[PDB]
Amino acid sequence: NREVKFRAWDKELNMMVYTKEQTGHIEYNTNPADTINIILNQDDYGYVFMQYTGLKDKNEKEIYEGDIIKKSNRSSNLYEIIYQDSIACFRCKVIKGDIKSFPCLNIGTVRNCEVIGNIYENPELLE
Amino acid sequence: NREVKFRAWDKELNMMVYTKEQTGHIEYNTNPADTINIILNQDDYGYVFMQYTGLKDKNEKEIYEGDIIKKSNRSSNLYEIIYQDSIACFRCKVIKGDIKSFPCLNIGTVRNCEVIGNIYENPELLE
Repeated sequence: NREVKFRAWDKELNMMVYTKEQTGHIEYNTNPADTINIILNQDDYGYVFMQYTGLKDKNEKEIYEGDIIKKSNRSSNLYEIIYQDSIACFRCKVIKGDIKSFPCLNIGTVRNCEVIGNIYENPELLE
Repeated sequence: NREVKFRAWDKELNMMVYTKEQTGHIEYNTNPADTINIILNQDDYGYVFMQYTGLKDKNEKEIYEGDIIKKSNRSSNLYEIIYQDSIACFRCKVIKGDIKSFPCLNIGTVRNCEVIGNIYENPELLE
């Protein structure tokens, strides 16, 4: 009942795919679960997969892995959404600059954040 | 580079699928990302999808959503692995009985846990 879904950055065409941005035809002779796994783990197809976190920002925008958010604070910081296996969580990684926050990523702490770009479509936000 | 993968409980055949337990043929006229999303969200196919957490138990067994673990403690408790959207995390939900733990789900806290069953293949562990 939780939404499980992904967006993809196509490294060949420099394009983010959510639904039908791109066309295709997939064919596999395996079950649904094995199919998802095969696709997710085909690195040479040139798609980078990013998972929807299950949280929405200040504006109802769905927050994905690889998103860059700001705390609608008047503050100078930028954060990157990362999944960290070792804490089995999505969390914020500081991109800029004062490295002091950012608490747990949760429904409370994102109530005043905004998605501003992501690490693929917005290199101007990087480093 | 983090492993993203799923297992599925087939509600029609009462069987857990990881790789080739089940056969099939999938066909879609869309891109990889849209394909994964379609499959994940087809409830009427009768697969319940469960995500790999990114953590392994005391024995190197990979921990999934829906797993039932014990703390290799001599303790009486059982926990269920759940994903909670609102904290964008996998966490333990107490199944039995003394409701007092269980800290964050992380590489430290599972170093002494063991996967014992899951909420589908092990109804004897439930409630």
